[PDB]
Amino acid sequence: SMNPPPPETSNPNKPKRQTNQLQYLLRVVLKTLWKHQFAWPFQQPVDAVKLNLPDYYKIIKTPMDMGTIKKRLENNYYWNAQECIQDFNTMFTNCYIYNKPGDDIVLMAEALEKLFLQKINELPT
Ligand SMILES: O=C(Nc1cc(-c2csc(=O)[nH]2)cc(S(=O)(=O)NC2CCCC2)c1)C1CC1
Repeated sequence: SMNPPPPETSNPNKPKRQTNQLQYLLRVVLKTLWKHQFAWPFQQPVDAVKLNLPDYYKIIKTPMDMGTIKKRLENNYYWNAQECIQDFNTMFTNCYIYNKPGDDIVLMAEALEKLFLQKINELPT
């Protein structure tokens, strides 16, 4: 397929954890970003067949999206907040990598990344 399987949202080999910061990442950070007007391209894995981006996964080797992040948070997949934050950063950087400066999709990611940074500036103790 043009599409690889989506990133795992569970892994029985990997230990689970719940922290105040991870709870906040789901309840506040993810769920607020999700409602932003520019969130829609990032709410699910890129479907290269649907979107006619046959080279997407030829270029992007560590795909990530907020649908996956949401499911990971719901499943207590992450060890800590930093691990989850890394997934958001991978999502943004993928967008900058696959596209180019000034593209509409990049303007969208830029705005979401700013809002994301505002929200993770302070996490609960
Ligand atoms: O996701 C959707 N559409 C969609 C997503 C992308 C995209 C997500 S991550 C990335 O790098 N690109 C891109 C497109 S596009 O080819 O049609 N370009 C558009 C997107 C915004 C500005 C130009 C579409 C719908 C939710 C499933």
